[PDB]
Amino acid sequence: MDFKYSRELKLESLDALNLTEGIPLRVNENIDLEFRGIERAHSDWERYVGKLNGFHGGRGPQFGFVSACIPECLPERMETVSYANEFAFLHDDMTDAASARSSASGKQQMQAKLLLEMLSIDRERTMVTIKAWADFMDEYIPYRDCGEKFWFGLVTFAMALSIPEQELELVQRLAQNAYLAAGLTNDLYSYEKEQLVAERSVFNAIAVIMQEHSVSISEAEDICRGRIREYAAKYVRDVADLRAKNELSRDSLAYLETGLYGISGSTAWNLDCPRYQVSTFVDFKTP
Ligand code: NI
Repeated sequence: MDFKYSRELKLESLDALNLTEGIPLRVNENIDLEFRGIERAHSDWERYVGKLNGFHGGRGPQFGFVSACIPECLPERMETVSYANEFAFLHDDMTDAASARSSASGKQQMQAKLLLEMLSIDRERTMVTIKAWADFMDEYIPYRDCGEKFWFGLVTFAMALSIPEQELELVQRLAQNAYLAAGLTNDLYSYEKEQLVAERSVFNAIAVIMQEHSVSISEAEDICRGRIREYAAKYVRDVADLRAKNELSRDSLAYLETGLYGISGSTAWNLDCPRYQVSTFVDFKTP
C-alpha cells in the first residue's frame, strides 16, 4: 500500500505474542478525529437512546479501534467512520442485553442522521455500505450474523473503495481467513470479562473449545492460539500471492491489504482496551 495517512508503530509485545504473523502495526494519524467521533456517538446515544454506565467501545488509551484497524482511513471520513463503529459497539451491546418505544425511535433518528452524513460524503459507496449493513441495523467447527458484512461496509466507505462485482465473491471468500483470525483473537481477549459478566448474571470460542474437548480455560486458549496462527498465516500468504500477481483491481488489493492491518491492529488494541479490561467492570452496565 502507498501509505498516506498512517504511521507504523513499534510494539515488541506483538512479536512475543505471535498472533499476527509479523504484520506491522499501523495507526491512522487522525486519532483526535476518531476520538471526536466516539464522543459524539456517546452524546447522541445519551440524547436519543439511553444512559451509558461502564460502557467502553472502540476507544483505547493510545489509539482507537478504527485508527489501528483502518490505518489508511481517509482523514475527512474518520470522524464519521469512528462514529459508525462506535454506534455498532453500542447497538451490539444493547442487542445482546435485550436478547422502550422512544429509545427505538431515538435509535432510528440516530441511524438517519448518520445515513445523511454518509450520503453527503459519498452517495454510491454509502449505498454499497448500507446494503451490507442491512441485517445488522458443540464444537469450534459449527461455531463461527455476518460481522464481516459490517466491516466490509465500513472499510469500503472509509477508504472510498469500489470492489468490482466480478471480484467480490473471491475477495470476500479470501477475506474470511482474516476475519476468523481476528475474531478468534477477539474472543480470546474478551472471554475473561465476558465470563465475569455472565457469572454475575457464553458464545465465545474459548467456551466452545472447553466444552468440545472437556478442557480448562488455559488449555482452550492454547488450542485457540494455534487456530489463530493457522488462519493468519494462510491470509498473509494469500495476500502476498495476490499482490505479486497483481491481477485483482487496486481497490480489491487495498481491501485485502487492509485486512492485514485489521489483524495486527485489533490484536494490539485488545491488549489494553478498557472494553475488555476486567478493571473497568461495573455492575449494571448500560447498554
Ligand atoms: Ni497462496
